[PDB]
Amino acid sequence: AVTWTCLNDQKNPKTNKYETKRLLYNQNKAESNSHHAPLSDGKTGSSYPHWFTNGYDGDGKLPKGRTPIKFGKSDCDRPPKHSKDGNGKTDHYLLEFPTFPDGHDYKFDSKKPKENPGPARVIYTYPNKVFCGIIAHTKENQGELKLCSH
Repeated sequence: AVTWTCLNDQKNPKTNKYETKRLLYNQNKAESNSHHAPLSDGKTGSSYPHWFTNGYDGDGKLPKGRTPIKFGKSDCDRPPKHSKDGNGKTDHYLLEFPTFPDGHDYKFDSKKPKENPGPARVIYTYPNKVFCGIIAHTKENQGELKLCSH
């Protein structure tokens, strides 16, 4: 359906240089992976799906240098009322699952061991899970998560 593509900088060990590769993700897989994982902030093996601060602190306000990934939604931009385990009575926090391009459902339940996650991640509310988009770290898997574009 939709093709969420991101541009992450990979430090190729062969060339010891940073290259900007195009990480194409299939929304169908993101909206699917997210429709497989349980809706609970840090309550699984790999912890995932973990609450996505989205720049927020866990209430609605943002720390020093407010940079909340703007998806273009009112609920995705809404204050993510993240509780203890982000699982109250009707918690509406923005979760961030590590979505894969292959379209597999990474073992997010596998605590130990637990292979390294992915750069591009799926973002979606709860329990609505109104798939907002995919975001990836323009610098490998750490740099500011730039909302991929389809």
